[PDB]
Amino acid sequence: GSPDPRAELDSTVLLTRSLLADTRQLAAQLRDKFPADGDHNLDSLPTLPAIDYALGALQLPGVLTRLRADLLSYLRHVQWLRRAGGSSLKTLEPELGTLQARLDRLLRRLQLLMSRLALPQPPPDPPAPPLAPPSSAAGGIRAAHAILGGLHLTLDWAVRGLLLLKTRL
Repeated sequence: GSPDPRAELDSTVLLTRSLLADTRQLAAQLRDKFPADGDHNLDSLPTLPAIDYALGALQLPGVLTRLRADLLSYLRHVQWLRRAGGSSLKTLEPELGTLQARLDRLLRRLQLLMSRLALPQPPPDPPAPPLAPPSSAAGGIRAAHAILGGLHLTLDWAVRGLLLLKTRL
């Protein structure tokens, strides 16, 4: 019947938290295997979404639309990573592929949430060209740290924004 937005948000936030946990674990696996010099630029990829720290600005339709766009970008980068990452990354390949599948599940839940709540369809941003292969095996590892680190932050700030937004419904 008629949807309860608080329940729809709850189930969407819960699923987001699970993906956040998966991402946090995989980033830790990678860091444990490549401690290197500590940390590298999360800006090591200019093609990834920027992190939106501005809470209280956007409303629910806008927050959801931008999250959908961000997640689709992360899915593109994860798919790219699994293909051209190199031998160094294939020890993470099962977890990466499961992360990609759960990323798709969250995208579908967001699409369902927007349909159930009658929120106008997000305008499709034109398609970015294919991601070029990393210039080196090290470059692929740096890309993996940036992709997983950025996804974690995106999901963390989405949970925060959706919970503070639900507080007012």
